[PDB]
Amino acid sequence: MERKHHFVLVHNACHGAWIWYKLKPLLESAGHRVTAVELAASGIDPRPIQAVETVDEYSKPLIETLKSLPENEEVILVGFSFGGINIALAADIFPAKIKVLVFLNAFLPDTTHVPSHVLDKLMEMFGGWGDTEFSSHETRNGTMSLLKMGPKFMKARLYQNCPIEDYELAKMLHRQGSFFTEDLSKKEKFSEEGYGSVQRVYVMSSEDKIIPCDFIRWMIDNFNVSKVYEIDGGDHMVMLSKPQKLFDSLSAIATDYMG
Amino acid sequence: MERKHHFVLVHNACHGAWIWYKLKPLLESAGHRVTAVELAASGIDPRPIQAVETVDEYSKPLIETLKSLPENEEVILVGFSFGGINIALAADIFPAKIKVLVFLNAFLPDTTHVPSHVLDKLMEMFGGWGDTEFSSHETRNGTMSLLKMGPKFMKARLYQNCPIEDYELAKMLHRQGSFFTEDLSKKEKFSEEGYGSVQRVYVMSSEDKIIPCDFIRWMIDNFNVSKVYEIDGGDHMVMLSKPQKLFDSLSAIATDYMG
Ligand SMILES: N#C[C@H](O)c1ccccc1
Ligand SMILES: N#C[C@H](O)c1ccccc1
Ligand SMILES: O=Cc1ccccc1
Repeated sequence: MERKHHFVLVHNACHGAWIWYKLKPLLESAGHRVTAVELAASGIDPRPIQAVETVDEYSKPLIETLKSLPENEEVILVGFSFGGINIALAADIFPAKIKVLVFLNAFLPDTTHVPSHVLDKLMEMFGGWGDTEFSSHETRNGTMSLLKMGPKFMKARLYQNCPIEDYELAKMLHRQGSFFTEDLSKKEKFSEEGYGSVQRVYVMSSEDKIIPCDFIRWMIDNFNVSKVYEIDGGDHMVMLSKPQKLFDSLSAIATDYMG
Repeated sequence: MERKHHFVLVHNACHGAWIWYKLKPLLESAGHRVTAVELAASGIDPRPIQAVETVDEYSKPLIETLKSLPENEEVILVGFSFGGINIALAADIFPAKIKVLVFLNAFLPDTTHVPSHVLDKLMEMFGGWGDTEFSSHETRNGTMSLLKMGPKFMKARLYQNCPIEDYELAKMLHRQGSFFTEDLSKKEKFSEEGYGSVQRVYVMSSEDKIIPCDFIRWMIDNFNVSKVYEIDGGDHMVMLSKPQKLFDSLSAIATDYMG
């Protein structure tokens, strides 16, 4: 038969590995292996976000997973939202362990501006945070900006096409997090030899109210991808609102990287 | 249109508030109110179980939920598995805040033997722990026994009638826990004037492979209930395998304590 892949799934800020609970079994039933990474201070990780002061600390469970893969094994690496930044850091360290990067309703950084550039661009134009709570934590690495989503903001901007059950689950599991924008703006730019040499594709939702089309076309313009895929009717949490259609996009990506 | 009630939902050891993610919108969409408590060192709670040495510290978030209710409000308090022990401790403190106790596939303690008695009896009787990992932690006041479920034991004994998604979700969220057996052996008997005075019913799953049919009959013989309800086809995690039939049971119980 056709050969399968190992997908490594990377969640977004304020969430954890649990968001993949629908997608993981569809991928395994089709014969693939799946590793749902849990980032620092996310999900049931024992650290509060105040103890994770840098984006390198945040990403470390991703680096470790790639480090421990046996030699010559390559993965399909999927990053969701802020997970786009994580997957790019990983790519600049272990480029040869990644078959293709999958930017899913994700931030897509480039190899020319500071790594915060696409975050900073969006933050300027963003619109309405609603009942979200902002705060600060002072560290030996400077001031960290934290946020915790409000439930009305979740309902209107992230979960608007999701079953009520998934909305209620997200309320019981989401945590205070950070986009690490200060730390990212001080970081060495992503390299051309690393991150820049890896294959990459972009999967977008049509009804994402966080990352508008508008903005995606701009990120892709600054930094091209091989291919773009579209999930009709998906909200931002597309693995919860349309998991079957996300499965179909990921199979088709798998089939293009058989070689 | 009848009186609606307020349901306080209390999860089992090694799990969290998340388990109620299907049941909560069923109850709310029929007019009821629902608070799903998260216990110490459970779900996304920032503490490890090592730091919660006693079943009073473990139960504190439940106790704070009842204390914050307005004057004269009463709840239907639902306690799943080890949550049966939690709801008993609460009923000994605030008997007048509880319309009825609902022991759902739960440990039902009595007012004659020490509070650890139904737990010690099950532990002598159960032969299918599987890949579950047991350990000790030494506190300033004695040994604290701990456990962490293994995935094969989860699938065989707790989740065997659940959709594969819900078993994947549990594997991403379950944590090391404790039954506090040593602490409960040292604790004073539950009282007649408090816990004993409160109305109680038992709701049981017809295919529970962890709390078997016979053990239930034994527990109810040490300590009578007003009424027993059965859910046909339920596994132990019946709010995940048969949420609509668990909804039907809890509406029937709300109809008997209408007022
Ligand atoms: N990264 C990421 C998430 O999609 C996210 C989390 C909180 C607020 C906006 C967006
Ligand atoms: N309490 C409780 C849970 O149902 C439970 C947790 C771990 C192992 C067996 C049973
Ligand atoms: O505004 C920045 C931003 C970053 C991540 C998710 C949503 C917004």
